[PDB]
Amino acid sequence: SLWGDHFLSVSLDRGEFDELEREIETMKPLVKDMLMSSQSSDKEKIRLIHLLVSLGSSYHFDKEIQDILKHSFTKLDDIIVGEDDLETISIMFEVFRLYGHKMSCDAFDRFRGEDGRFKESLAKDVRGMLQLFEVAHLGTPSEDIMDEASSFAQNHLDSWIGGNVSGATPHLLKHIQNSLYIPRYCNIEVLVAREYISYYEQEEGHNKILLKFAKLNFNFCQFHYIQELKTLTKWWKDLDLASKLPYIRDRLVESHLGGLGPYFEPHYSLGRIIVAKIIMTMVVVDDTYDAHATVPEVAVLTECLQRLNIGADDKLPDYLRTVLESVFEVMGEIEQEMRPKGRSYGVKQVLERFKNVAKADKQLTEWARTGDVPSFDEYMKVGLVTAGMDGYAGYCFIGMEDVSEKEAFEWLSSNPLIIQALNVMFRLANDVGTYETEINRGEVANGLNCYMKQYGVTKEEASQELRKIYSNNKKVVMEEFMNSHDHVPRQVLLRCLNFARLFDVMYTEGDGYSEPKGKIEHFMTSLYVHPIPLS
Ligand SMILES: CC(C)=CCC/C(C)=C\CC/C(C)=C/CSP(=O)(O)OP(=O)(O)O
Ligand SMILES: [Mg+2]
Ligand SMILES: [Mg+2]
Repeated sequence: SLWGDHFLSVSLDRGEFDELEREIETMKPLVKDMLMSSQSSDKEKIRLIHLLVSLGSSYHFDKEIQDILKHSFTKLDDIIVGEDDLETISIMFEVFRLYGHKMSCDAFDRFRGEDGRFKESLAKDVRGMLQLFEVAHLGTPSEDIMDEASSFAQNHLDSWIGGNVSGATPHLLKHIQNSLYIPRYCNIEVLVAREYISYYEQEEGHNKILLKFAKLNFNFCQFHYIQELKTLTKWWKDLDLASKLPYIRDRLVESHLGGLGPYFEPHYSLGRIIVAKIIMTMVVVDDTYDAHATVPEVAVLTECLQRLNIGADDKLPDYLRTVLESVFEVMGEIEQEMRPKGRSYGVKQVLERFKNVAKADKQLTEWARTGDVPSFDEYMKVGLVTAGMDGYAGYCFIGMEDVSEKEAFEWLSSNPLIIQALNVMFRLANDVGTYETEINRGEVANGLNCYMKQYGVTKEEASQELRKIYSNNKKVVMEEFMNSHDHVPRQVLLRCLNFARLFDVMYTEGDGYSEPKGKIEHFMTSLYVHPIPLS
C-alpha cells in the first residue's frame, strides 16, 4: 500500500548488481588471507572475527571461522591467563558464544572486586564497558552476573555520556548511545552491520579493505532486498485480495522483515521470499479469525483448515470462501515451485502445522465474541499454540537447501525447548506491543489484558511483569542455542536466535513494548532505499 508502489517502480540496474558481486569476489581472498595468517595470534584472530561479525561479513568465511574457533576454544583457558583487558575478554565472550561455545562467566571475575561487584576502576575503559554491556545480553538462565554486568556498564556508560569528556570523541559517543538504546543482540544482524559501518569508518586506524568490503557487502545485500520487495509486491498485487476482501492490511515490509530477521545473507534470498509470501498469506487467515465472524462461520473455517479443502459446497460466506481458496492456491503454487528443488514436503508442512493454530484461533474467537477474559494462565495455553513458532521455523527451512528436510522436521515435532521459549517471547511481545490495536478491535483475550484481570495490576505493572517472563525465555533461547550445537545444525539454530533478536526490534521499546510499524520507520530507508556511498 504505502511502500508497494515505491518498490514496484524502483529501478535495479543488473549491471550494478554484477559489479558489486565481482568486487566482493575480488576482495574476498585478501580478507581470507587475514584470517589464515600464520603471523597473527589466536587473540588477534578472534578480534578480526568479531570485526567481521560487527560488519555483517563473517559468512563469506564461515567454514574458516568455525574451524578457527573450534580449535582455539580448546585452548581458551590458556589464551586468557593474565588477559586483563576488559574489552578483549568481552570480545572473546561474544565471539565464542555466538559460535556455540559456552565461554564461562568466570572470565569476568578478574574484573570483580572483593565486595562482589565490578571494579569502579573499569570506568576508564569506556570501550570495555560498552563490550561488557553488549555481552551482558548473552546470559544463560543461571548467570545472574550478566544482569549485574548490564546494570553496571549501563549506569557507568550513562555517566560518561552525561559528563565532560564524552563530547571530545563524538563518533564513539554516538555509537555508545546507539548501543545503549538498541543492544546488538536486541537487534538484527544487518542493521547492526549498517550502524557499525558508520562507526568503524570514523575509527582512526580502521582497516580500509574491511571497511570497503563491508560497504560492498551491505549494498549487495540491500540490492537483493529491494528486488525481493519488488517481487513480493508484484506477487501480492496479482493475487489481488484487496479487490475481493475489505479488511486487508499492508503487511508487505513487515513480512519481508519476517524473512530478513531470520537470515540476511544473499544466498538466502529465495528463502526470504518464500517466508514473506507465507507470512502475508497466513496473516490474512489470522485476520479472518475475528470476533465478528459468527459461530457457524468460524466453525466451518476451522474445519476446512483441518481438512485442507474447499468445503464441499456444503458451506458458507463469500469473503471467507475467497480466503480459504487463496491460501490453498498460494500454498499449492509454492509447493509446485519448490518441487524441482526437492523441497515440496516442507511447503506441505505449513498447513499441516497450522491445523492446531486454527483450532486455537477458534477458541480465541469465542473468548473475544462473548467478551470473556480468561485467566492469564489459561490464556497462554491457547496463546502458545497460536504463536506457531514451530510453523515459523518451518517456513524458513523451506528455502535452505543445506538443511535436510526430514532432519529439520524431526526436530520441530520433537518440540524442542528452544521453540517453546520462542513461543513465549513472541506471544508476550506481540500481545503487549499491539495492545491498543487489540482493545480497539475487541480482542480482549490477550496476554496483557488477562494478566491485569488476574492480578488487579494496571497495564504498566502487567507490562513490566511479562517483560521479565520474556527476558527469562530469551536467556533460555541463548542457552538452548549453545547447548544444541553439534546436535542440531548451526544453520537451524541461528534462525532460532534471530527470531529472538527480530522480536526485540519489532516489539521492544525501552522498557515495555510497542508496535512494529513505528520501529520499522526508524530503519526503513537505510535498509531498503539508500546505498552506502563508496569511498
Ligand atoms: C514478527 C512478525 C511481524 C511476524 C512473524 C510472526 C509470524 C510467524 C506471523 C504473524 C502473526 C500475526 C498474526 C501478526 C499479526 S499482529 P497479531 O496480534 O494479530 O498476531 P497474533 O494474531 O497475535 O498471532
Ligand atoms: Mg484474529
Ligand atoms: Mg495478539
